[PDB]
Amino acid sequence: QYVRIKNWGSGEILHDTLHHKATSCLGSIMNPKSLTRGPRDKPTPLEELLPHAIEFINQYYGSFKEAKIEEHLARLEAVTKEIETTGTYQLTLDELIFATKMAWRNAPRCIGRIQWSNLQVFDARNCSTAQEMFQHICRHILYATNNGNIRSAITVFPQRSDGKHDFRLWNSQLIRYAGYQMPDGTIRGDAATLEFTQLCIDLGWKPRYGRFDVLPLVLQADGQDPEVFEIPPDLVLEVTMEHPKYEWFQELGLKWYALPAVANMLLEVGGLEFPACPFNGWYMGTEIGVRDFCDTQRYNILEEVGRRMGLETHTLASLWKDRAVTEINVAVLHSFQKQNVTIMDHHTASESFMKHMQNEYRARGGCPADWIWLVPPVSGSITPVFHQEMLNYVLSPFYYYQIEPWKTHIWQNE
Amino acid sequence: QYVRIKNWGSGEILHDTLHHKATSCLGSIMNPKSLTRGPRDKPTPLEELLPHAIEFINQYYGSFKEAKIEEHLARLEAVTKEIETTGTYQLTLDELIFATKMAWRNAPRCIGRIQWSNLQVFDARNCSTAQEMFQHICRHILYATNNGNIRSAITVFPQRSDGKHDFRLWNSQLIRYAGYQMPDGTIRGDAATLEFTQLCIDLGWKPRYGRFDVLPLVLQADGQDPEVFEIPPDLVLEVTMEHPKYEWFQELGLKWYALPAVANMLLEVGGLEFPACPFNGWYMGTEIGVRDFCDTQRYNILEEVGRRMGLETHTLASLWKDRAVTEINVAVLHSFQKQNVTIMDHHTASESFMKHMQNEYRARGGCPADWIWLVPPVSGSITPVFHQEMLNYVLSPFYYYQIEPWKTHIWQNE
Ligand code: HEM
Ligand code: HEM
Ligand SMILES: CN(C)CCCOc1cc(=O)sc2ccccc12
Ligand SMILES: CN(C)CCCOc1cc(=O)sc2ccccc12
Ligand SMILES: C[C@H](O)[C@H](O)C1=Nc2c(nc(N)[nH]c2=O)NC1
Ligand SMILES: C[C@H](O)[C@H](O)C1=Nc2c(nc(N)[nH]c2=O)NC1
Repeated sequence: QYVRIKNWGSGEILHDTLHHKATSCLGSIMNPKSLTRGPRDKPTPLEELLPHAIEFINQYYGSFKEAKIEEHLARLEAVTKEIETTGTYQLTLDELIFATKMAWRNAPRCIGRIQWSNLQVFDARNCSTAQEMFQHICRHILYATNNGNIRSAITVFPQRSDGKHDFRLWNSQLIRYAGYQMPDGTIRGDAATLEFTQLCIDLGWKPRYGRFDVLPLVLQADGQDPEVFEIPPDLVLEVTMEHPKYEWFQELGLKWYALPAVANMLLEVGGLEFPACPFNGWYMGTEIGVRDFCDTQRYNILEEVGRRMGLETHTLASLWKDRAVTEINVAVLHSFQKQNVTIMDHHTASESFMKHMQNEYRARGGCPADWIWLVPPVSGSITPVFHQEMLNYVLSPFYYYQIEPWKTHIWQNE
Repeated sequence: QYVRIKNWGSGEILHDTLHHKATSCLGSIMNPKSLTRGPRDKPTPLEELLPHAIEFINQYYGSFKEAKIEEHLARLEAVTKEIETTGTYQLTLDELIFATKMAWRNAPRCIGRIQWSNLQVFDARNCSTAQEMFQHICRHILYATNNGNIRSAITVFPQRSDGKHDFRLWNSQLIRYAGYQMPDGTIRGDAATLEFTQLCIDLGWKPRYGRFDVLPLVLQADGQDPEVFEIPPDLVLEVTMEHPKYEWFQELGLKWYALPAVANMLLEVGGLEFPACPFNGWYMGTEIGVRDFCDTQRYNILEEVGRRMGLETHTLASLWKDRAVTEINVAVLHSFQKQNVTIMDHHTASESFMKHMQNEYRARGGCPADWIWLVPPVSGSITPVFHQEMLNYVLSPFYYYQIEPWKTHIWQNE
């Protein structure tokens, strides 16, 4: 009865009663059950599956500028059969591509989507070993990175069966610095990854107690316990934070992984659901800039970039934070362009995302947009995606959230 | 079937089909019917009214740190009677206060609410003439302004009857510069008020064709045609825009009314609904700063504050707009503090709004917050009201939107 709500930054939580007295949405919540897809303990009710699959295959053969009628029907029967006999079914890799592409084309909270059109699909379906996974990942990371010239790709591990033979990597994202909470009340690297770093420690991985130490991809292949693997340094291409003016910057000791790749997130297509399918794209300055660097609950410089900025660090009204940040954002962006790593300032992004929509509507007359997310964390009213009214909605295929593996995991370790 | 959506800034509109294919919110829309209260042609179905009123009166006698049981019951019967006999009813002014206070306390999109506790109620109920209204307004404006030291207040005009004896002022807000769209494809003052300025012209008011000319409060008292009245200059206290450094600023020729007072907006309490009740509060820098000044669809300096800022006005990625704005915001704020007019930089606001909630939950365990609105148009992720999860909802009493009078108005002019 009491809709729980939490203030991220502070980690505070309160239960809302009063909403009951409503005259008769929870749009500002982060992980609504309305956007996930948890575990299972048995396959997928044919009645449910079968009609979905028909839908998909139908969507698929829809694309073509020229129709493959026969193949369409044919494929249709082909599947039903396949399904009726076994229940489950496999998509022709070609399908899986169009899947991932659309599932992205149908991401509600991603300004990126303007080039959903071209992504790299890594058919790791045949995968079968934890260590087999790992390798498959590095192939990705390495392909993705491309020595700074980032290329976005996704590697589809094997789908779901009984839901007890799940394939899952327990990581927020491919590369992400640890976050040891040091003795002296301090806290290193990244507090965000605070609970998880503990995990990797609890499963081996030795605490280099740094503050810019990359975390171990912890994977599980069929439903058995997960295993720790250290990402091969050679693969993690970073960028150092230096200002095109404030020389005192480098002294900050700031750098950041040049590759944003989400690990934990379920892909769902034709009634089929894949519990592991890391995908990457390149950064937008502000996440690095204002989010991990500035956000109070993350790295959190600002105050310092403020003091050494000379600014009125103690007269809030001064707009010093407004000053500081803007410089920090120019640094990050700067560094990147310099050390030759791909990136994109928000403005240019928003300008393009809009172009996407005009295309998307004139195209299929829709575009699942989540304003609360598609708006640059700073400079909102200046980026066009603010004066844009948008309604969002889950479609298909679609990338979903998932429950923290460690929460719902039958530890086969007996 | 086609949810229409418009991009403000550009004035573009598109109909969303695709949402139908939804797996099964419109939170980013501006004026949902879910937040209004249009016309009527007959009173209010006793069955509807009577139970509401009971609710209210009950809420009322609830407040007290010490209960007025007898008076409570008494008042209750008193009303029912009053209602059963006539249907309608009047709230003891004292009630109307607690009304307005709560109706505010229950504003979903206002960071202000942290001091809902003290507002000024102007009982203009007895009003009866257009000209009678006018005077009543100036009393407000004048009280509100207070020679810069702004004080927030509201003046409750007479309630609703048959819904054909509506009391309404056709104004976005008390003071607001005109917006003539000059011959030479130009556009002066404020394009926002473009359709309305035409109106006042169509009803008399002479076009001083300026670009900082205050508009005429156009009012209607009982349901008859509306009449034009020029706000007495002496009452409109403005502020000139000057930078605490960029001397070349004053050359911009920028100033802005120091008093934000919303005209058109219905107050609803105990089943009773008042179609006219202007209320004011003091500015938050960013609306003036980034919204009316910078917003592409408004005044729109930025580019110039950019060029004369020296900045890379042509290399979007430069973050020049990010630079420009921040200065503009310091100016506005600056001027104000200088010319001694009340104002408040967003940061300090957000810091307080949060304090409100912690209070509001610990108080009545709720707080109708609309994240999409309660977030400063610039510097979002830096203000705490971003990492705050919030669900919003219409309660009571409550200030509602209303249909543009000129749309639904039986022009008694025969
Ligand atoms: C054109 C390159 C891309 C850019 C610049 C980009 C940018 C972004 C940004 C800025 C966010 C929100 C950041 C956050 O708050 O975590 C986001 C979210 C997201 N993007 Fe992208 N993206 C790109 C490509 C892609 C691709 C190719 C996919 C799918 C294979 C994708 C899927 C997603 C998803 C699912 C989210 C939501 C993540 C979450 O809920 O945590 N993006 N993207
Ligand atoms: C502490 C002084 C106040 C401050 C600083 C303040 C500030 C604000 C701000 C920044 C907004 C959003 C601006 C926009 O986008 O138009 C807003 C909206 C609003 N405020 Fe306040 N406010 C104050 C007092 C009040 C009071 C006393 C009332 C009720 C008598 C009130 C009622 C509203 C309403 C109804 C809205 C929504 C307006 C709309 O939907 O256009 N505010 N306020
Ligand atoms: C997922 N999030 C909770 C954490 C990583 C930040 O995510 C991203 C930040 C960017 O700037 S670009 C991008 C592209 C594709 C996937 C993710 C991102
Ligand atoms: C209503 N809006 C469409 C137009 C006026 C802007 O509204 C306000 C801007 C501020 O900074 S403060 C404030 C206080 C009380 C009412 C309104 C405001
Ligand atoms: C609590 C609040 O909903 C949350 O902090 C939000 N996070 C994000 C957001 N938008 C983006 N793009 N990324 C976020 O992390 N909007 C709101
Ligand atoms: C289109 C978009 O919903 C609209 O421009 C928004 N306006 C506003 C907003 N928030 C505030 N405070 N004021 C606005 O005018 N959020 C979103």
